[PDB]
Amino acid sequence: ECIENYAKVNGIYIYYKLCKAPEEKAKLMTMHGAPGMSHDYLLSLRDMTKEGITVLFYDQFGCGRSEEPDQSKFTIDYGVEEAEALRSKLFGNEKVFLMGSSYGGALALAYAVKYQDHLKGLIVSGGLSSVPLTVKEMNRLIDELPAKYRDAIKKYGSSGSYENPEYQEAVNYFYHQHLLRSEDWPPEVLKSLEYAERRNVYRIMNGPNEFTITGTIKDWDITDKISAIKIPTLITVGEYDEVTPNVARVIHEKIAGSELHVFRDCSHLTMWEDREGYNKLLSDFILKHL
Repeated sequence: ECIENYAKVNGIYIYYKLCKAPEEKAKLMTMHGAPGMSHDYLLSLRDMTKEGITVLFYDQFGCGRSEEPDQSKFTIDYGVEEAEALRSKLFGNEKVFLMGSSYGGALALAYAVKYQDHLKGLIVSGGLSSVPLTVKEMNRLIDELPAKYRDAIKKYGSSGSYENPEYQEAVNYFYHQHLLRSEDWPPEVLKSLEYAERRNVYRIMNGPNEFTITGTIKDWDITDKISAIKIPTLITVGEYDEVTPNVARVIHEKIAGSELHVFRDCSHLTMWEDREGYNKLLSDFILKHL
């Protein structure tokens, strides 16, 4: 069991779990992202503590166990200031590594652009620098789905009938194909998904589901700013990832010296489909840049 607490960061109380390693060779901060509205689905990275890598988990504002601030603060920029306040409060002036998953990756990209001086490295897994590009790419995935499921999405989706039984069925199929492929969904994942359908941030910022984005960040795009990131960067993405490897390619091209890895047979939550290989790829990256 790691250390858990409820600290006041940037105005509201945030929950965090710091899993220290016997020998702290490095510190790693993690940022979850939709559809997973909590750190729970990222606990599989706890294994790295055996490589001398301390891992910090926490629930961002309005998510998981953390309290919800005002709606006017449901922005990526706000999330950036929150992360910096937490990092400083726990590690002071120590430079740490930052890993981001899904929309947490987009958050990690925004953070790096303004605070890269506090990072020794950046890790983006299934992340993105543009929402419009992510939505465009996810629309292609829909058309690649078998007729039955594809027609359910387009039909009931065009009228906003998200409660439709066949619509819900297609969504489940889509996720089991681009979220967590050929694998038994672990409790950690079900927990993070449950938080999404319970809180408000998801619906407000994102929308009904992954391929149906209508929230306040549907226009978010810092592709013309990530080139300013000049630190060792690792980018991972799955072959069948809901956030296509074409989206990752864009990030890989704006960030000089970045490394791109496309995991075959895997999707979005690659840390559960290839737990050993994933953790081994990240730890090796971390240990090479102390």
